[PDB]
Amino acid sequence: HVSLARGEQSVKRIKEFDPGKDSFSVLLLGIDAQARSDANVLVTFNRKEKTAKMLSIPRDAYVNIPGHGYDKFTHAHAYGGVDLTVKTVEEMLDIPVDYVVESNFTAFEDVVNELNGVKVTVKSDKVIQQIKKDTKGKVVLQKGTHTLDGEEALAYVRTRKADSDLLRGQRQMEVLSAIIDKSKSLSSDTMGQNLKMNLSLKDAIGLFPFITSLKSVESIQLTGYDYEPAGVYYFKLNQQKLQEVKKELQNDLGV
Ligand SMILES: CC(=O)N[C@@H]1[C@H](O[C@H]2[C@H](O)[C@@H](NC(C)=O)[C@@H](OP(=O)(O)OP(=O)(O)OC/C=C(/C)CC/C=C(/C)CC/C=C(/C)CC/C=C(\C)CC/C=C(\C)CCC=C(C)C)O[C@@H]2CO)O[C@H](CO)[C@@H](O)[C@@H]1O
Ligand SMILES: [Cl-]
Ligand SMILES: [Mg+2]
Repeated sequence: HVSLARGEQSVKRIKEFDPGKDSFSVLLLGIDAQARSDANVLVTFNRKEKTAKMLSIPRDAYVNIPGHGYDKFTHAHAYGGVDLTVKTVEEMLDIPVDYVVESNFTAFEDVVNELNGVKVTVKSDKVIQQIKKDTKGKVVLQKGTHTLDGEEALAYVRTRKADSDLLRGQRQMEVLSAIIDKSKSLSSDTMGQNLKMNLSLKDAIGLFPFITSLKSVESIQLTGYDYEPAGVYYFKLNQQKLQEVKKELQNDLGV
């Protein structure tokens, strides 16, 4: 239960925040343990409409890191940890980031296994083959609809050599929505040191009924083009798509 430097609620919110009645956002960061945040997924929950929209932020996105200038998005966590990542997201999308969850491999695997695996419909032989290479044959997935365990799901959300980081972000949002779906079919705290978030376990349980009864789940994608001036790769964002995304998330959050 880490406390954000910003204080009580997001500085982007104009009115007082009511976590039980207001639409809210959650930033999910996956750490590859010096440790780096290679997974970056923002989920915005529209309370009134009972909808959630997932957005993967390309780790190479060319964005302003407050106090550091334009750089790769993932460098915000490297420079200033979770606090600076939250600030970078709020400036980039001009929306409040209400909650943040930081996870390493172990928390992810334990969560998946606690849910008795997550359902994924694997469809690409190239993805299957690259995961085999990634894991030196420890993880061998099958095409079709199957339940993956923690080790299999982790390799699935990590692979990328067969296909860009944007396809990896789509595999992350795919697995995230499968985790939510599998938590629906549950009965009714050893993850410490592996899962850090800015709210208590109690407050998290309070949101579970709402999160597990959404009418729709959608994925959003920030489009762009490669920007490689001097041997450093950035992903410049399409400013029209960025604005459309900002408007959609602002409207979803009531701002
Ligand atoms: C040069 C160098 O320094 N080294 C070299 C080489 O390095 C390679 C990598 O090998 C190479 N890797 C690969 C695979 O291809 C690639 O690097 P990479 O892309 O950085 O990936 P990597 O670090 O492996 O794994 C990490 C990738 C990730 C994507 C992060 C995953 C972490 C997670 C935690 C899972 C996230 C999953 C999600 C679905 C997202 C959202 C959910 C969560 C975040 C968590 C929990 C959520 C909960 C509980 C529920 C709450 C729900 C609500 C609140 C609503 O490239 C490198 C460079 O060429 O390594 C060799 C030895 O191995 C060395 O000899 C070499 O010198
Ligand atoms: Cl696939
Ligand atoms: Mg990494």
